[PDB]
Amino acid sequence: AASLVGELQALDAEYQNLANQEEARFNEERAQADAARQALAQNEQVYNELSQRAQRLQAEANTRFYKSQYQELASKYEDALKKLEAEMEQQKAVISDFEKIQALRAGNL
Repeated sequence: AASLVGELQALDAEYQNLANQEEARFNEERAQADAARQALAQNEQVYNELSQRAQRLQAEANTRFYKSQYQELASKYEDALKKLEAEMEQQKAVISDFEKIQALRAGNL
């Protein structure tokens, strides 16, 4: 009886602490998704600009005296655009994961 009462109060302390940690962790993940959204919007513009640049370099490389170097620079841009793309995919998964838990939470009530 007296033990049961202490058990209940302990379980309530556990409940409260768990709810607070779940909530703090959700807010932390929200802050990371918000940061991913901004970084991704900025990477998408860099990608577009750089992709166009790289495409022009490789195309026009023949009207250039420094042909070898224009072909080289275009190739280096392509490599870097592959990495940029990889980074954007990760940002997208961070955002996607957050939207998924956000939706699961909204369905709780």
